Amino acid sequence: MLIRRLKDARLRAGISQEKLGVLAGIDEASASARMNQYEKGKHAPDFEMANRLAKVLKIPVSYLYTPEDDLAQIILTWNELNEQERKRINFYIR
Amino acid sequence: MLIRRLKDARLRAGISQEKLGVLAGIDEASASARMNQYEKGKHAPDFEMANRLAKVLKIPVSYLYTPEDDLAQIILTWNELNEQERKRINFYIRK
DNA sequence: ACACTAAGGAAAACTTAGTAA
DNA sequence: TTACTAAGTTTTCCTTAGTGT
Repeated sequence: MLIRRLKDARLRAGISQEKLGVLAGIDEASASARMNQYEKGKHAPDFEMANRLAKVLKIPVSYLYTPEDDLAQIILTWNELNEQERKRINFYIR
Repeated sequence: MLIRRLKDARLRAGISQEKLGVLAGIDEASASARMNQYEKGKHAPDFEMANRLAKVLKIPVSYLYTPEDDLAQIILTWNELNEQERKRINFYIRK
């Protein structure tokens, strides 16, 4: 998991490390420590946990695993598109 | 990491589990077991390893962590596009 | 409040060994 | 060959407890 992506999206959601952990299912007495290790690169959440985090952060989970800033923005933008716009991007390269 | 993405990409690259592991720097005696566990969901590789797999598999790594099939397809296509065509999509992905 | 950290106990991965398909 | 697993160690994470910012 990329810590730049966690941080950025968390800031954009405008919440603390701890409240992110709490909203994602981590006990209040571990949330702050755990989310900080995640965000400072000390440990990695498992994939289940990153899914909960992403839901909480309102992003597609794969955004947290995308090193390419351009592809990352495409994923981000694709997240707010409707099936109309999403399909028209589908055949857009086809 | 999503086991189906790993499997589908490994089969599209046309190599076996063991060979993929060896090309990712896993000792040849650990590779078969280790890649099999990854692809059956017994165990999950770390992101550093996932990056090495993607490189072998000639894919963007985040493909392996995309549950949405339509986003995953978008990722693969973007993958194959050259630098110039990336501008075109980028321009459209804006505002 | 919020961010951050070492240290231990707990959990999950890696290596080994070997069996089918 | 290629796919796959149980076991025990290694490695990593999760919890605690608490400092700094």
